[PDB]
Amino acid sequence: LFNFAAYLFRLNETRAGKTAYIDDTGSTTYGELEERARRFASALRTLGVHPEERILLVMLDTVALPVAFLGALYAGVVPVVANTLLTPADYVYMLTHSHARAVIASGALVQNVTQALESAGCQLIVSQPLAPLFEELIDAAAPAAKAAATGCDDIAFWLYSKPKGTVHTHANLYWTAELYAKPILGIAENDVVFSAAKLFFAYGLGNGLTFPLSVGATAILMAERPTADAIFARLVEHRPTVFYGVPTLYANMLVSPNLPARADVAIRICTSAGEALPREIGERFTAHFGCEILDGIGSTEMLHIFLSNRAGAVEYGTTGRPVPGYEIELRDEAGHAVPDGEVGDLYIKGPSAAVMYWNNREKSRATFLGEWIRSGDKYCRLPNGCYVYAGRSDDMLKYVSPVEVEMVLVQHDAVLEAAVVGVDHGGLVKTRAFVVLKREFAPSEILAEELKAFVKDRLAPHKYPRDIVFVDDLPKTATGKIQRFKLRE
Repeated sequence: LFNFAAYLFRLNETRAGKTAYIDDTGSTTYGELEERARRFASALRTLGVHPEERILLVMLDTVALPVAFLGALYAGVVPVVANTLLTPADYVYMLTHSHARAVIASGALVQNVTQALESAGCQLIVSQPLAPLFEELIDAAAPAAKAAATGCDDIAFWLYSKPKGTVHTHANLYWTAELYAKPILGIAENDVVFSAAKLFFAYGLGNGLTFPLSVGATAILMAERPTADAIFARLVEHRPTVFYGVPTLYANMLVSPNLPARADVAIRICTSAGEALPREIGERFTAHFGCEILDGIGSTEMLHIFLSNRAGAVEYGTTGRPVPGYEIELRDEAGHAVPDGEVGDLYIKGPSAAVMYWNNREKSRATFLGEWIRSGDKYCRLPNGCYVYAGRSDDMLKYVSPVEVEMVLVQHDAVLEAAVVGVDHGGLVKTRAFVVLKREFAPSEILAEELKAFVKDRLAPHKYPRDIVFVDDLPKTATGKIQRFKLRE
């Protein structure tokens, strides 16, 4: 009745010859994407992996990953798409928790994944971007004749949110393309899209797979780490019309001596998620490039963006409005309504909500509240209806939004990026700002004092940071999120 891979294959039957993917080694057409995926569905059956059993993907951003993911979906096998920058012990946990029957690993990750497997019938398959080779297994297979007999509400894949196995359906993919990508982003057949966010991050999964494939667009994939220069290369070479980033990437792009000219690129719309986008970055980016960045929030639990700025109605500094098809509510600790201007807990209702966390009743019952998901984010609503992010519940200072303070700090000309956390020095919690300075500025007690004064002049007295620590970089997840817990510890 419904299989997301089979659905895409049918959608794109008329454009078999159009390039679907460009990556570091070449181009792959829609025809080839379907062929190689359906052959991989056969290879899985031949390897003994049944429908509903999980495979673990530890794969770089190459056409192999969408082949593996879509080939698994067509087989009814449940791919679990993993972060590629984790430790062997991290992978041990994912292998054991997922009960993965096979793990497909990029050549560069083979050592970590092999080590993980040795601490334990999971089979290793190796993708080149002695174990069986992914490409060889697919070559040896015939394309599977029919998709598994799945429906809209059948479990299709997991992403990790110990990490929590976040369980998604076939329909959840479809809803993200239908509610967010088409209406908000305006993604179209003739687009060429490029996500700096990797396919293992929910954000990147939609950006570089769900969305372009849903409309017959072309997607650019990149295996290497997303530095400003690596990003610039694909922006210029393949002239994508859509680029998807995160605030730390935009910040560092803007200060690069290598920043491409307006005429060197073709971007018509950009997105940003993960952390909130500072007003000045959006303004300066649009001044230089001519296109807007749409700041949006999504989550692994909601599979993509559910609250976003809209093209032509950008309110830089806010997360915009609910994406139509999604409802959001703010509640206080007691579950009562939140007056505008106050910070409350975000709850989300929409049709892309995950089913559960796998093998975890306590966290599932605390998060998946029937029609509503408890997000873990803190939000405020303005007079004009726009939502403003206060930070994660865990990062709140005590009553103070770390984000409100960070957004003020980065307005100072010396500051490239900032994180604001509460640090307990026995046994008093003090507000501390960690500041990355622009290259033209040197760290000093004078400058630290100037920055404190800068914030004190702009916010209520209980908000300004008590210490400023100058750092070369902030600690960040692979995904570009700031690890404020590290700064606290």
